[PDB]
Amino acid sequence: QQEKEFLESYPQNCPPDALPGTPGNLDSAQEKALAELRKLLEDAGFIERLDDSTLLRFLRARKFDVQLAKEMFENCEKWRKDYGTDTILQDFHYDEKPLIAKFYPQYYHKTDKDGRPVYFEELGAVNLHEMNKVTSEERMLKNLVWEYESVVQYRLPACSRAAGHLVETSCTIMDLKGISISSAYSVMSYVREASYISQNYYPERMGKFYIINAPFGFSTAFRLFKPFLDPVTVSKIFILGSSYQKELLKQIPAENLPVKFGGKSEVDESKGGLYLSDIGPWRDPKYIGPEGEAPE
Ligand SMILES: O=C(NCc1ccc(N2CCCC2)cc1)c1ccc(F)cc1
Repeated sequence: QQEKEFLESYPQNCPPDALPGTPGNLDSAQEKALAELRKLLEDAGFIERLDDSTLLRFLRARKFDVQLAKEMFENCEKWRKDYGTDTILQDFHYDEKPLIAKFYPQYYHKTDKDGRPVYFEELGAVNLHEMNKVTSEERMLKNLVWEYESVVQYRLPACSRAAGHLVETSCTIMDLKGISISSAYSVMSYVREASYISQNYYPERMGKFYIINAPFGFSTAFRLFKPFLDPVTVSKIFILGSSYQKELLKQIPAENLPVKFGGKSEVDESKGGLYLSDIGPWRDPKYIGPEGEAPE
């Protein structure tokens, strides 16, 4: 069973100081929840994505409500049916990316100090007017599921191997330099769909969320509203302004942080520059496993 060979390719435990209910750090309750949830799903169909990390994430999202989680899994597998996201890496081909990378820079670059894939999103620079000249919202969404599936089947295992421990989550950094009320309305549609996909079909994959170059007001307002969000989803959220450099450098090494954000990592501009790169442990022989290297 080669599927089995794949979960032994990389470290299976989250670090011991990781949040509760994460692989390797389970109390008895959590263990029993997992065993008898896996039962319900295995009962009558469901033979893949029944691994511990997958299920413990769903549960961690529905606060351990085996019943509710059984459904998130069911709705997820139902969406995978329809969207065709198994085999999405085969079918979909985002050929327009070199044309439109500049009008919505999204790119993964290296790892954080805990091994997470770092995900840079310069939403502030967005230009949907130009972007729609060559592509659609539904394609943009497909691409995100492509980058997500690529995160799940390639980036995370190699990050696990390079970090010495399971890595389940990513470190997102959003540059709002250039954002406007105007831009915010034009991306509203897309961000709503992307979030729905993220939260309900990729539970617990957000490990850190940095907003940088946020307007001066916004950062202040969030510190007072903080009590509304869960205390856990506040340890991940960070909201910064003009001077973001070395607050980033506290969670990402200067060797892994791109130069434009203060670090010293750099990419060869002749081969498409930062916006078209995909450097990381998942492109490193030391850490690519029995799954092969990821597509492009
Ligand atoms: O980072 C993840 N979720 C958090 C997130 C979701 C959406 C967005 N935006 C989309 C448009 C605006 C910002 C930013 C972060 C994640 C989700 C699934 C994965 F497999 C890996 C990582």
